[PDB]
Amino acid sequence: RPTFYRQELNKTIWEVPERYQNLSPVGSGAYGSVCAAFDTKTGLRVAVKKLSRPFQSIIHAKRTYRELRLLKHMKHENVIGLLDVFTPARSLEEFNDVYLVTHLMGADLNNIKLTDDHVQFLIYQILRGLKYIHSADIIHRDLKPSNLAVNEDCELKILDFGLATRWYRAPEIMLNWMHYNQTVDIWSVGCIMAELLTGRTLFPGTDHIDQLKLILRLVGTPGAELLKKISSESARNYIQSLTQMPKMNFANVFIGANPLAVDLLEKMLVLDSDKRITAAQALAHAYFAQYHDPDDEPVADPYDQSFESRDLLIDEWKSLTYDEVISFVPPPL
Ligand SMILES: Clc1cc(-c2ccncc2)c(-c2ccc3ccccc3c2)nn1
Ligand SMILES: Fc1ccc(-c2n[nH]cc2-c2ccncc2)cc1
Ligand SMILES: [Zn+2]
Repeated sequence: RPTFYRQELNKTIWEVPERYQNLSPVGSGAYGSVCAAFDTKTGLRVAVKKLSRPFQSIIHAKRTYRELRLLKHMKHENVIGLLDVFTPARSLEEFNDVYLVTHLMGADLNNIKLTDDHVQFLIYQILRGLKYIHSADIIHRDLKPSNLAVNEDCELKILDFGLATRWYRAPEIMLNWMHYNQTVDIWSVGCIMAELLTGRTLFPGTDHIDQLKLILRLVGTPGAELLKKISSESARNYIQSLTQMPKMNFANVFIGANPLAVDLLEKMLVLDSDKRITAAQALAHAYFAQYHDPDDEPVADPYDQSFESRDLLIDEWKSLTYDEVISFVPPPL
């Protein structure tokens, strides 16, 4: 076992191995807290996340397990992965804190306007990561700029997969459709790409209602083919009761942008999710001709999510998480 040292940073106790030095607070979301640090063993800059109250309830315990399982499975250059995972606890009985470690990323996409060349590379990387994620039957569901880490080199990694946000959400979701597919993520990517090209949020709704109205203004109210797939009687009334609007001409709305970028946007921002382009198909779009390499856009190993339907005690989830910490084997340097 390694030697741990303790310190207090921002009213948070940090107890980690000696190998990680010079902890410095980066930010504190609700998920947990993060510090940048230096890993003496590898000479690398890393980010260490300390989970907040990981076993405070069934919800939290299952969430802690879900995140650890998912992070241990993601091995892709465009998806945040695990360099290490540890606990100061020496037994299950004492186990109450979880620490996750990954490569330190200097910024996010919100912190940029961009050349068409930079938009191509950044969206390319997002899709390449999504292809991998989607291949494992995982859906991100909350893609947005702040979930995309980027370094000075413009290398990008997707954070918080399968774990206003409303601005990047697919319409089927705030219609409360409970059978949405993986292309909910493609809608988000389309919102992101548009914003990188124009420098403006595409659909800055103030609430769920307004958000839908901004969306239909651009892509038009639903056609009869899409109307037939809506079961909710409520949803139909609301939708059919709206002032029917036509799909706008994207070449006009995004006038000045690379026509190839416009073509892709049109394929991503389709109201009917069954017609949206997939990540794999998007990667082969002529817009990414300079980066697309079919032999270097890998898929993931099968991912076992059966635990999602289990109803267990906090201690059972806690125990399962303990097991995942112990069985962890770091990736080759
Ligand atoms: Cl908004 C945000 C940023 C980071 C982060 C910041 C800087 N560099 C890398 C990540 C992590 C974060 C920080 C540390 C992590 C460690 C292991 C697994 C995931 C992790 C996620 N979460 N959320
Ligand atoms: F106004 C809209 C906006 C989006 C949709 C939609 N797109 N893909 C799936 C749906 C959908 C929404 C609600 N119920 C079934 C299907 C349907 C109507
Ligand atoms: Zn480089």
